[PDB]
Amino acid sequence: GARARKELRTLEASFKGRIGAYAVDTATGKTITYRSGERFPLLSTFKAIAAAAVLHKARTSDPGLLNKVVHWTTAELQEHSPVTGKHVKDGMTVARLCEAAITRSDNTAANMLLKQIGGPAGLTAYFHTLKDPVSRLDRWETELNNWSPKEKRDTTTPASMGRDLRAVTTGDALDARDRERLNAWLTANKTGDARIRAGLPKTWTVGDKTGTNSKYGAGNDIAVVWPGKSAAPIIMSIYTNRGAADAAVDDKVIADTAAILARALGKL
Repeated sequence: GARARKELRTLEASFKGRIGAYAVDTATGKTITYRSGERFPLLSTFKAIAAAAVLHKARTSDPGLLNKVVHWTTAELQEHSPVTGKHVKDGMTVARLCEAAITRSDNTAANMLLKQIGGPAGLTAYFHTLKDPVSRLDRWETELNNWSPKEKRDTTTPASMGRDLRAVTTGDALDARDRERLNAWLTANKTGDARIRAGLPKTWTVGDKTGTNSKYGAGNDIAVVWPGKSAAPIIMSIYTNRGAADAAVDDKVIADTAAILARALGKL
């Protein structure tokens, strides 16, 4: 990964920010890493793992959970609730709340998912079941998004989240039926067109989950990627921020990082 680290160092210099990147080939186990153990905010990337935790719970201890209807009041609605904002009167099933939390990053939906697994503490416990003792969710939406360089709450590392996403999308953390359902939500995501998907060939299958916060231009994207009609998947986990509180989120840097990672793993 020596060439990739130089390319990422140069890319990092070009936007005067910080890039944390992890990629793994699921067939060879080879990894590409750059600041992969540094601390970044989860932001909405946790919603992918919250859906996994819900699927795991429904499969192993709570039959019928995915069909359970959940309601919220209008006062419980969070910023960016494009789906749940339309279903205050009738509610939604837990399965549909998974779809909304992943594909539209719906914040009320994500809080509803946390209510099914013991809250932020319960998601942190699920991280532990994935052998991830690093990632920790401390707050609900939307306070969890409030990150600055010294903040330790609601953080992960590129490698920690990369290993977690690998486990649930390609490994044995989930039942094959639940793995397929999670991947179908990730590949239907509507919020990542300018990040990992933009950096990789359009014919590839990309299932991704973004995270964004305006302060310090924090921008994340994690994905499972099938690099061809018939190819072993790779996992990418990209976290970025800027050096100034008022700087912009830089989607192009995330897309360029994805291309670097795919080339370094010999897939592009």
